[PDB]
Amino acid sequence: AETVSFNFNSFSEGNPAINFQGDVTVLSNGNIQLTNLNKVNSVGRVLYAMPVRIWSSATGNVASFLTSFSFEMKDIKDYDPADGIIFFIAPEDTQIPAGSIGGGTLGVSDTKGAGHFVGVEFDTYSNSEYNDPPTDHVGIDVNSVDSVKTVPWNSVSGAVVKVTVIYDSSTKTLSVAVTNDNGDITTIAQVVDLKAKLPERVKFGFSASGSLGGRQIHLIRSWSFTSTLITT
Amino acid sequence: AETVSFNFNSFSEGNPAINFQGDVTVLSNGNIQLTNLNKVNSVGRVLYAMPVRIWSSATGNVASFLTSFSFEMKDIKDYDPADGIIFFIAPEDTQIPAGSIGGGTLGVSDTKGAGHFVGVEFDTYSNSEYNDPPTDHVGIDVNSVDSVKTVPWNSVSGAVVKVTVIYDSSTKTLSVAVTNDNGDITTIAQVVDLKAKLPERVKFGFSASGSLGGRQIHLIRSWSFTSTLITT
Amino acid sequence: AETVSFNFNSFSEGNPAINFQGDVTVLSNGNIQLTNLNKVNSVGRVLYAMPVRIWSSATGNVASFLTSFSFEMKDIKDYDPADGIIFFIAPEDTQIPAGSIGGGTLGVSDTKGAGHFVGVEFDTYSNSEYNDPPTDHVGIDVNSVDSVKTVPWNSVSGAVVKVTVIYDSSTKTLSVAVTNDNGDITTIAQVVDLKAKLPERVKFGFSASGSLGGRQIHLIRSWSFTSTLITT
Amino acid sequence: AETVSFNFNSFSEGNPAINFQGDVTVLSNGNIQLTNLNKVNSVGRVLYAMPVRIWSSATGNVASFLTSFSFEMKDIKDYDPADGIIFFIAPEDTQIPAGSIGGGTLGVSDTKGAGHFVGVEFDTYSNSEYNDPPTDHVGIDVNSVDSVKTVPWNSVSGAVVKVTVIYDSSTKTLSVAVTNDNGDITTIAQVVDLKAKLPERVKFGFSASGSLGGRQIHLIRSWSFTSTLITT
Ligand SMILES: OC[C@H]1O[C@@H](O[C@H]2[C@H](O)[C@@H](O)[C@@H](O)O[C@@H]2CO)[C@H](O)[C@@H](O)[C@H]1O
Ligand SMILES: OC[C@H]1O[C@@H](O[C@H]2[C@H](O)[C@@H](O)[C@@H](O)O[C@@H]2CO)[C@H](O)[C@@H](O)[C@H]1O
Ligand SMILES: OC[C@H]1O[C@@H](O[C@H]2[C@H](O)[C@@H](O)[C@@H](O)O[C@@H]2CO)[C@H](O)[C@@H](O)[C@H]1O
Ligand SMILES: OC[C@H]1O[C@@H](O[C@H]2[C@H](O)[C@@H](O)[C@H](O)O[C@@H]2CO)[C@H](O)[C@@H](O)[C@H]1O
Ligand SMILES: [Ca+2]
Ligand SMILES: [Ca+2]
Ligand SMILES: [Ca+2]
Ligand SMILES: [Ca+2]
Ligand SMILES: [Mn+2]
Ligand SMILES: [Mn+2]
Ligand SMILES: [Mn+2]
Ligand SMILES: [Mn+2]
Repeated sequence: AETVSFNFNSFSEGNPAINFQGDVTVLSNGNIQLTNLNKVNSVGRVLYAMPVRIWSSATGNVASFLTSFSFEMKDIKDYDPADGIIFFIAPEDTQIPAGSIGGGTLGVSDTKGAGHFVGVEFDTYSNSEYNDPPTDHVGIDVNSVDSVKTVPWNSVSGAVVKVTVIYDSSTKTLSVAVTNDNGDITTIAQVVDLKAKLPERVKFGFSASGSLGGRQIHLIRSWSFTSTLITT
Repeated sequence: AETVSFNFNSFSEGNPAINFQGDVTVLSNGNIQLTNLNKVNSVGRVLYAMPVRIWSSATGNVASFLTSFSFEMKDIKDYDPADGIIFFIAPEDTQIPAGSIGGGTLGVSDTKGAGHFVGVEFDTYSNSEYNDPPTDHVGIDVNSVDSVKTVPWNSVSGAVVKVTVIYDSSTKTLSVAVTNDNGDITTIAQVVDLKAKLPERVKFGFSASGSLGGRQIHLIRSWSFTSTLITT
Repeated sequence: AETVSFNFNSFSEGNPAINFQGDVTVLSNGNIQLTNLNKVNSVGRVLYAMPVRIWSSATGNVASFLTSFSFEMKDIKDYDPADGIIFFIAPEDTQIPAGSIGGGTLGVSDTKGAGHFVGVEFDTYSNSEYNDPPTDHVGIDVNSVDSVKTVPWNSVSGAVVKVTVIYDSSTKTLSVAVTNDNGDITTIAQVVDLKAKLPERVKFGFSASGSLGGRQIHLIRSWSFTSTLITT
Repeated sequence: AETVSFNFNSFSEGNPAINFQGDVTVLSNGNIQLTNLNKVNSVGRVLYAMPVRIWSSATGNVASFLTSFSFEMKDIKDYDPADGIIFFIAPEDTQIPAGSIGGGTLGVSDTKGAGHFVGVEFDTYSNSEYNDPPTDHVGIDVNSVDSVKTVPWNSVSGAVVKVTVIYDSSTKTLSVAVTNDNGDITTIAQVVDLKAKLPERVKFGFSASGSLGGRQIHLIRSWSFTSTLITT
């Protein structure tokens, strides 16, 4: 079996295991702040430096993975709390879209909301142009921020949220369990064929964005990950 | 929302929140030993005392749940390491089958391998009579120990294993992630309609068993659980 | 070369290869519980029965050894988690100190903290009388629990910890690597001349203790050892 | 804390976590064969792809690490069993020396035996030009294959050898424990200041080589590694 696993309880600038793209900054408390509160259309992304091989063209096998992370979003004065965070999987050459308008593209798509990635978004602003539901929500995104499926959610300012994701290769099912501050859990699941949507080598990471009038604090506090590919 | 959540880092005899059935015993280190190494066809089960309402006949809603636990299985001299552990969900009136032969029934089914329950088994012995795969395995059981679906696995004597289970009401998908001792993960998922297979109120728990020649140490070390039912 | 090697994956009462002193007890899962949770100033020690010859008066050679073991410490209700575990090396006639107060003496020293032994301690309580650091710690002890050198550490209740110790005869260096639950490692090393501090024949083992208000579960799960003395 | 950890029970070609340099080849059984038996002055090296940050210029801290691996060396007909294997640490830009003569340079140094690296060698041939001891040996190399310190050893054809290395940042001590086939252990230790000999980011790996008349099978079977840097 081919296994990749890492665990981050705190991040630090200068660690070769992590890639920073955009307005990302590492706070003194070990947290990663994804966007810059003073920039228009800010965009920040963090990726695990080493590309992970999720499927083999030789065998035809796809990998299974278990990952969990916790984040925090907090409101700032005068600005609309937007736009959210997205945990994504993309090709190893992934870069912030050229001329990204930030906002509802979450730093992973173009103006139409199209891109090459698969991810789970924690959207805190309803962009009608992308057919966003009228409330905060969690959604599964396949090559577009126009979610394949969404579930109502509630973003609480200053609350630490915990997420657990499981991808079962056999069924090609991606299931998410979000544990809110008050104890309640929110789940969403969807069948996504990674082998057909992404290349053999990909990179995992987080991304967040803002606009001119919409800005808020987007923090990533911890992240653990394990993937196992059957090499036989 | 209707939520039930509990967390056990260690168990103790005399705690009204837990039900003991069969040869169960609570070790001094806080662990639960499911079977008696000196009894033929031993069977032990532990259940969470309070019944959980997984679905409402009024609304038609089914609950979602996130639960994780860790166990340990160790070999004893002269005996074949058998038969395994099973995390199950059954009616509130559930009791060890009358005249249970222990062994490959895992303490939840009759001689034919039939019973009323849904669970995830960590089977360490191949019972051909129940169509067991030729190797150790994890499997999804629906009213029978003749698994609906199985995946190869490897039980390591003395290794602490961690499991995470997510059930998404919407898709009715049960996904399992097993983190082995060496770091590799094993996953299995299957669509199971709880509302159609079980009654509104059920009880969750663990069960393990042995035979005459097959016995080993079955330990449950910790268990956390959270379920949320939409009451609207 | 003169070599002594053994490997214990589980312990059993009645095994002539092991010596039990004090409140030691062997659990049904094969683990050794060093202290009695119901006794004031409890003290328990386990020693390898056969004395090992660590140095020769004839040649002047000292032996080298490689040993690794894993333990677990868990909190009990109402009592302060104390006092810790110590892997020690002492004369073949070693016995629990007469009138031992348990507590911060770890079952190897008198009230002043003096004794005849060399060991590595995993101290979970700060005894100012022995100049303990303000936090949990690992330390090298030479004839006293007033550590020659210490390094900060963190004892996690219910966590299985793994330790690897290497003693290189040439440099007379004792190095320890502690692998915590979360993956991080803690190391400490110190030059200790065994030939000058201990007699030719010694015994290796573990020891743990408690007080009136301080008690917790001290478990030893496994232990392997190999020593080689150049006889030429 | 900043921690990097990985575990390889078997290797596979195509795994992005590993870098192959020279005549390296991955056998069907998952082993890595470092040299080509049919090439004159063959040289093969394998490196962990991700660079590890062993020290910080900001804080001044150096990391501690625990790593263990197992190898096998076997004789081939007509050729002298040479030259050996070396576990090394070098700058991230490390490449096989230009115009490497293989042989006694172990694929890490030039003709004079000089290079930029720190490593532990398992030398099976006495090169007088590098002041090699008259017997097989293990040695600590600092920027040269003219070992800073060596200890007698014995390479057994077809024997699986296990090695455990511990580097304690505080003392800057590198200690090695080699467990031979027959059970005896061999140890060697030496104080090496990584911060003064290597840059902040380095790569870890193995290397082996042969000559015209000296060739043998050099196999790497497994490798686990954990390093922890105090980021504070
Ligand atoms: O208001 C938050 C959202 O802003 C939208 O962009 C706004 C911009 O912030 C404001 O200055 C208004 O003038 O013009 C834009 C369109 O209304 C983003 O499109 C949306 O994604 C949120 O960030
Ligand atoms: O509190 C844990 C520590 O106890 C110390 O002994 C205590 C005793 O247990 C407590 O009940 C208090 O009454 O009296 C003693 C000291 O004031 C031990 O000395 C220390 O080693 C811990 O065990
Ligand atoms: O005999 C093993 C050693 O070979 C040395 O190279 C030899 C070469 O093998 C032989 O063909 C004759 O040509 O001369 C060379 C020098 O004696 C290597 O130098 C030595 O490192 C061993 O590999
Ligand atoms: O061997 C473990 C295995 O035993 C099967 O039952 C055995 C029984 O233990 C043995 O003593 C008897 O001689 O043969 C039986 C099989 O023919 C159980 O059925 C199986 O579940 C395991 O426990
Ligand atoms: Ca949106
Ligand atoms: Ca079975
Ligand atoms: Ca103390
Ligand atoms: Ca040589
Ligand atoms: Mn959205
Ligand atoms: Mn089965
Ligand atoms: Mn101490
Ligand atoms: Mn040499």
